[PDB]
Amino acid sequence: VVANYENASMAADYIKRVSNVLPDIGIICGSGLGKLIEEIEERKVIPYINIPNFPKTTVAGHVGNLVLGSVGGRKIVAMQGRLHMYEGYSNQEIALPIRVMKLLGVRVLLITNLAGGINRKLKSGDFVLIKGHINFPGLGLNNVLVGPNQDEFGPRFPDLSNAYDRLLQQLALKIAQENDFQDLVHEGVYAFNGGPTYESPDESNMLLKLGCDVVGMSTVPEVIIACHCGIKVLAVSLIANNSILDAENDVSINHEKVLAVAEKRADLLQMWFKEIITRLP
Amino acid sequence: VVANYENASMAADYIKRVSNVLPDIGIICGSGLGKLIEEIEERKVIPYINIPNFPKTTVAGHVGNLVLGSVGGRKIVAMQGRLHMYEGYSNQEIALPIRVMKLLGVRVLLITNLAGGINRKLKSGDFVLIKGHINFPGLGLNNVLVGPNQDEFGPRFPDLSNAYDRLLQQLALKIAQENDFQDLVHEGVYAFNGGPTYESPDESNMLLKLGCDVVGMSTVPEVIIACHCGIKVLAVSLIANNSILDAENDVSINHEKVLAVAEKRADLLQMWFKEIITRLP
Amino acid sequence: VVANYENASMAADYIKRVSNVLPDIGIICGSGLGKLIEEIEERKVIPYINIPNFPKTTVAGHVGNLVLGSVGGRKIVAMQGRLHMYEGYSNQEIALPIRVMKLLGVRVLLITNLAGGINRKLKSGDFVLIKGHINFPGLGLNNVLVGPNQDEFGPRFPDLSNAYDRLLQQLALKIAQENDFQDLVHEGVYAFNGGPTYESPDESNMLLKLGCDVVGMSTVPEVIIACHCGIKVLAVSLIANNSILDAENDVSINHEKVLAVAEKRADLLQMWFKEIITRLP
Ligand SMILES: Clc1ccc(C2=CSC3=NCCN23)cc1
Ligand SMILES: Clc1ccc(C2=CSC3=NCCN23)cc1
Ligand SMILES: Clc1ccc(C2=CSC3=NCCN23)cc1
Repeated sequence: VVANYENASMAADYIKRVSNVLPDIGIICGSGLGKLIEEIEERKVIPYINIPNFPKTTVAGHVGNLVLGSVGGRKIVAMQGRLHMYEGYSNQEIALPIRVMKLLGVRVLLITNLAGGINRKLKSGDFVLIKGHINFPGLGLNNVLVGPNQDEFGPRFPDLSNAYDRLLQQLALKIAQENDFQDLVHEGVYAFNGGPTYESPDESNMLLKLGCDVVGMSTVPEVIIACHCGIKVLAVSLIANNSILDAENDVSINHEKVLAVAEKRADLLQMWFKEIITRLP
Repeated sequence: VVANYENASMAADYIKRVSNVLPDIGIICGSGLGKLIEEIEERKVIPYINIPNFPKTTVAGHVGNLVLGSVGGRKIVAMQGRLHMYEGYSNQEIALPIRVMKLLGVRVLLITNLAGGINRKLKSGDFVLIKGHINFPGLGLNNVLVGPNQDEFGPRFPDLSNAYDRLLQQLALKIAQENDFQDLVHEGVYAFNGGPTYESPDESNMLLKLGCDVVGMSTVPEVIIACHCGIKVLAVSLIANNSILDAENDVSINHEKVLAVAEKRADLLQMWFKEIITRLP
Repeated sequence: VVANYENASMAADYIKRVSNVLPDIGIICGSGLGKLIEEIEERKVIPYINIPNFPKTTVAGHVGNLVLGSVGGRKIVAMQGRLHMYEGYSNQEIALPIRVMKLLGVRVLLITNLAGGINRKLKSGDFVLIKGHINFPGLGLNNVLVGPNQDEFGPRFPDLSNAYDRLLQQLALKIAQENDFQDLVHEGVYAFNGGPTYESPDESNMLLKLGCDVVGMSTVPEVIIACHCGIKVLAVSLIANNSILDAENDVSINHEKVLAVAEKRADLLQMWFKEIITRLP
């Protein structure tokens, strides 16, 4: 199924019939970072399998729901169960849920992910406000927009220079300062590694030479689809490890260590994003 | 349809029956840079849709013609309507028209494109004679030659060290000096960004570190297919903007600004390439 | 056909019925470097076309056999006729023979390849023990593991930091010292160029900046599939040329020069790997 105007419209019509919520804000949460979705007020849960034209996610399994409701007095829509390109999903499958958000009225998209640290200042448990990216799949002819352009949504050749909104970054930092955890918050450039193997030690050393601060396997495809159709983005990485220190010391990484860092920071991240939602313009 | 010897032969046979021209020179022109095609003498226009085994271009639409005729007393064939890989065309679709040129007798291919400047010496409106390239799709398993080798056309493992002919570069520069616009002409290395998003600010900074002078979304696939089958190439970029200055100043880019630069330089480029065609060995 | 547990099991069952060999060691040899396979004792030759679920290799042609038998008193299985991703084989086709090795009992995989030298210390005819890699296809969403994870074989997110076993590297070096050819043996980082074009002169200069020692078009996909399922790896490059010197001097390369270097070093490499097999733990 193509992520075109007709197919996105059919999905949006179903959601409006079931939900009664017109959301202004969309959220996509990283693994182990989804507690906020469970606290959405007056919520409505819509399994992806119920929605016309949503991608099929049964080969990978696990949860897959849209959740609509209220947080801090604002109307929101969340993806619970994220689609990643290393799983084999196509460009069209990644893009269709974001374009449905657009048709439902979303103007701001908030995103979190787990990432490896490249900048020497970064420690396990730190946060990075993403200010730009290096898209290795895009340079190499696997951009999420390869294919015919869907002109109803945006232009053939988008400019990404303002993909990461400056004022949203400033608001996130302001809340951290108000609550005395600004020492955990950095800004940086995110490198997209298609995955699913972690960056090798010598790949990490290369990324340090090229001016990357963090590296991960998500986020950039959704940012590009949002920017193409005029949705503002805030994206925050939680640092699982420093890959440069690990390379210099011959130390390993695994999904278990990543998820333990996620559990340590989950409650703070939930509170931070609730406050951002409450206050964003 | 595969870009093999039998399929290219059927297309070439049709063209020879309709056209009566055996061309020595092929041209592919960048967007807004096609005026020369409209001045071809004794011309014959052959829509792609009429030619056996030519790729289907109706999803993207717009013009798609082969034009044969004379320029400066030389016999030429032009592609009017270029195929780009960010549109979703396959390796085989890009390659078949160049291999048909080979079977028609083409020995030299002249190419223009619009590009972003990375080298700090480059200004909007400058020209760059391409002397080499950095092929990010090729390094990343999306080379135009991935697939079975078509042995009738060239070798399994081509060498690209002489893909950009030195004497053709010298002749282009000589004509610029004769007519007092050599101050606009540079030489440089072209980075292939698969696209269709413009290079991000942080991607531009990376390309500066890696020794690239210009960046764009075309040209390298056609150069590789031509080199594989023994066709000499001259490739010239028109600089739409300096992406490094734009990153340092927080300034944006769009297809409209690009096309305005193309209109400013269109007549000079037409005259330059007419003179190159007249004089090349 | 997917490289899953059921499909690999059917292939392994056929091989055990025909062969009577349970191998501990697997080998994959570079082009012109396969003499050792011809010296396997008490050997059994099984064409790929005879084995359930093995990939179809008739479009490319040439040899394609599994060979089982004894070398130096150890039980081995060799791939005679290597599958390369520049030929158009999919992720699943590359992976299935390595996963069949796993099910047959292989614990160690030995690999050779032909490569271009980037480090200035490297000369034609030198050997490089690979200690790490830079996987441009992997960074760019063409990793061999893109797709559903086959959980019976390994984890969703593998760590590659110990993909190249340290003790196997030490043993290879020890044998070279015992026989007075250690002056030919280096260690280094391997860059994977998807191919099939040789690295361009300006790509070679980029790889020098990024800390690569050698560049080639194979090996990394098989290393990743082996590491994912717990097989230890030794990988050795034979240097055909120095691509940096060739770029500075305007000198070319071709498959013929590569194969002449292979013929010069073939007998030494056969003797070296026979001794490694005899002595590895
Ligand atoms: Cl991350 C964060 C965000 C907000 C607070 C806070 C201090 S007072 C108060 N009334 C409701 C929220 N709130 C603390 C931490
Ligand atoms: Cl780009 C260019 C190329 C040629 C000329 C020129 C000066 S005299 C003359 N007779 C015909 C062409 N021609 C000027 C500019
Ligand atoms: Cl590459 C290599 C490997 C081994 C030797 C060697 C010296 S004595 C001896 N008995 C059998 C093998 N062998 C020489 C060269």
